[PDB]
Amino acid sequence: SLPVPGPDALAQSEALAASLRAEIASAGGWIPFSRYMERVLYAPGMGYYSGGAQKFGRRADDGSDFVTAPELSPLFAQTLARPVAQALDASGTRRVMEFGAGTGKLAAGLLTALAALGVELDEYAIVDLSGELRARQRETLGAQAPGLAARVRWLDALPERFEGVVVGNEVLDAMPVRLVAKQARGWCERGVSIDDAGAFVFADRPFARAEEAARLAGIDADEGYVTETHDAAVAFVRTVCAMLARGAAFFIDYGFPSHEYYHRQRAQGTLMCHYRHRAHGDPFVYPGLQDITAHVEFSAIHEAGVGAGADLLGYTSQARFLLNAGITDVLAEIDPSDAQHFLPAANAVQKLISEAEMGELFKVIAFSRGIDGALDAFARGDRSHTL
Ligand SMILES: Nc1ncnc2c1ncn2[C@@H]1O[C@H](CSCC[C@H](N)C(=O)O)[C@@H](O)[C@H]1O
Repeated sequence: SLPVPGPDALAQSEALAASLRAEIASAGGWIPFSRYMERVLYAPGMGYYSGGAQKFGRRADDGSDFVTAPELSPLFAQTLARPVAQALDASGTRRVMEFGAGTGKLAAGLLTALAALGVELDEYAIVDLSGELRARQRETLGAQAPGLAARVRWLDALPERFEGVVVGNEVLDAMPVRLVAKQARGWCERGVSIDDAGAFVFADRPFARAEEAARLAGIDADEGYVTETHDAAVAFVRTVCAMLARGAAFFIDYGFPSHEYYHRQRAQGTLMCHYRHRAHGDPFVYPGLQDITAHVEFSAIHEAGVGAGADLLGYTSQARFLLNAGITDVLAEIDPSDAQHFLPAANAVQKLISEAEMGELFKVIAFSRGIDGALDAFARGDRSHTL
């Protein structure tokens, strides 16, 4: 069912795989799933995300693996600019920092939409783990925001403090997770080993310490339940919120609060892989050539940000956030008689806000420091009390 990679791509994946087999052997034959993801997704040079921009796009026939809101439509960035601007104003700051900037479309769109709102930034900082997307980002910015691109900086390291607005779209979902599985007796960790034939397989091990099972005790799990823990995303949000001195941080991503994430019925968890616009469950397929994600558990994200000293600014579905922020007014700026522009825009809005598409599954959580009031983008249907 999955497309076969070309022979040159298979050679890269094979080299990654062979090194990882050797690593698992040297480790004693078992590694946590988080280390497996760390390698296949983020190995320097060889990881899926240590690579260029082809993976981002709209359709299989452009060579991409998955679509994201910035790739889908400029109306996403144009809408997001409204709460970003309000947060800059409320906090008295003048910089934006984006993590995981992809092709640069979100940055170019935010810059041009912020300018149209009368907001000039001192800096738009792009934070990626390595530098392989810098050339495509520069190209996008030159093509789509030519008179504003000069304000962009690609950081090699985070500042100790930051005053401004942080953005990350589909960044939290991409972070390594550990897998846990319910036994007859308590819970264990599901990791990765290598079978007799040299294939990657799941394999279970006990936890080293009892705190580890006790944090899962509240899950109403039957034997066989398997789900994900999200320490990496928690650590990242703490880093962001400890760095933030004044301003806000917005994370847009698919997921749920804890009571929904770890619901009795969600017994297979949320782990999914994306390859050439096919979603499937096998993270051992073509290592380095496909993504592996889990949904975001927003209660733990909330606790992470607030625990590092930030305030919760809001939490709601992407539909409510974008509607509150003015996406319907953004669409109304386009003349309905201009069919070439209007129909694709209306279609993308539908995808961004419909519960059958992105609108309910995707959520937006925000943190702040030095913001006393509420953002308009959270003024209706905020779900903070459910976290
Ligand atoms: N700790 C971290 N800091 C910066 N980027 C990270 C990160 N962890 C993961 N990422 C990056 O986040 C990206 C997720 S893919 C989504 C890309 C883009 N925001 C879009 O919507 O189109 C990847 O490029 C991955 O390398």
